[PDB]
Amino acid sequence: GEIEFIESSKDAGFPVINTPSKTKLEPSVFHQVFEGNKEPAVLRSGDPRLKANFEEAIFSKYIGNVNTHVDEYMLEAVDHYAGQLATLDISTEPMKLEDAVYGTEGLEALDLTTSAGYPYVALGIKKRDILSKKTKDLTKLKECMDKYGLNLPMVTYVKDELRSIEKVAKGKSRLIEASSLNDSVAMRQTFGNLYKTFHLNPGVVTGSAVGCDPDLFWSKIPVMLDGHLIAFDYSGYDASLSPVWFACLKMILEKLGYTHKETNYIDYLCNSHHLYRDKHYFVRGGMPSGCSGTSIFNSMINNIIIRTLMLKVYKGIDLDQFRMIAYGDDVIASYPWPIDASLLAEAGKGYGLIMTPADKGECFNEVTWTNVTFLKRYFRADEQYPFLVHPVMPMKDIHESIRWTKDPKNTQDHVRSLCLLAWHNGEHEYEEFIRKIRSVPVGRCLTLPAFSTLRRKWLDSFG
RNA sequence: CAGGUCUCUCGUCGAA
RNA sequence: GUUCGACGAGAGA
Ligand SMILES: [Mg+2]
Repeated sequence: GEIEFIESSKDAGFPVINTPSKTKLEPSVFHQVFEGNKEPAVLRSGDPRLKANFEEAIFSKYIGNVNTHVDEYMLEAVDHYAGQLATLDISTEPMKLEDAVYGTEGLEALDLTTSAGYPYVALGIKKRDILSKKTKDLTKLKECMDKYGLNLPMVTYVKDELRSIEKVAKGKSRLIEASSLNDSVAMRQTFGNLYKTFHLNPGVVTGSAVGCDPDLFWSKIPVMLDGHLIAFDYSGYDASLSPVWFACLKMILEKLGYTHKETNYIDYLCNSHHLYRDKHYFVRGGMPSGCSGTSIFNSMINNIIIRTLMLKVYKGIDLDQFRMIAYGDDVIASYPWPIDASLLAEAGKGYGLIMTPADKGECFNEVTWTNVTFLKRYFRADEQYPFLVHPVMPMKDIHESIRWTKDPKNTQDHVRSLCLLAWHNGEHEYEEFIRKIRSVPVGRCLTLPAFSTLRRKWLDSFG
């Protein structure tokens, strides 16, 4: 991913965008009860906490592009993954407009809670001014799409979230790319059935975890990944993708039955157009996180990428024994014979990908069921029923969440949600967590689920 | 007044 | 207590 050109939005016939400068995150009543290393991400150039240039920091992810062609490794990779997806019977027929907007099995309706993007954001128009779930009206929508058309610039916002102290100082905040309502709809029309099929089939045939429920899915993963484990991290995956990977995606979509008309949509992903504050800029390469389908297309590409690197590095290898599950850039995999991830990373580098040891380790170590994570969660066999596996989110990450709030009105819901994450750590850890919550006046006012209840509900989930 | 795509889950409500 | 629907929150990518 690379920024090709920047101009003033005025020059390009676009208004300056009002972009929020202040966090919603405030310290909670629990801020001093627990330890934590994270604060709200820098959102503006005049943050007291900066030790670096902010705008320089947030755009540094566009590391550049490699200019290479779709080589023989990619081709075989695409053919192999296309071979799996053919079993699923993905329809390339457009999704009915009502389903695409207001939801159908395997595909939830648009989010009317979120901004409608350009041009609406500068017209003072909201998604709910245009759509309504109670009524399912398409009238007003078709009119806005005919009026403003397709391929609108995406609007860049800084993501309001917790980040480590280090990333605060270095101004390393994350960016999101708001997709225009029109383009979201158009995307969902064209690729909705693929979206649905993926959401209905998390596992090793889609090669995707999108649509999984970790409480249930974790027990299935070791059965599907029965070989020697493969795992590693990427740095700035999305922004690091060079156009050649998008060429790969277009090719696999074609093998699924898609027409050049439809794979043309990917061109507007790869070669994208953005508004940030008062600037209009064009990016070549990079998945613009926030466009419709970012999760699924990122996962599909991840599936191409890993196969490619395997075939490049181990010439001769049999992919039919290979298994992988991606969520965007997050990946867990297995092969019956050992694989040196550090070599895959070196091949990665040549393709413009930055691959590091899993979970920010500093050497590419053996990946074990003991130390492998996925969706920030460890794997732990139940002591009683060893075929059931606990998704174990680190108490320290749970601690980071509880120390902040965007609205103390939500304290009950917030803490209860964390309890459903925490209990998988064990009765002892849970109770300690419950105690510290009760060690403070607001804590003693909350209704908190008992361990035994959580365990019972979970066990019941498998019946 | 402004802050994406999505998945899962919890909670409140409410219809047969 | 199921299934379904609308709202809010949390987490993950
Ligand atoms: Mg990972």
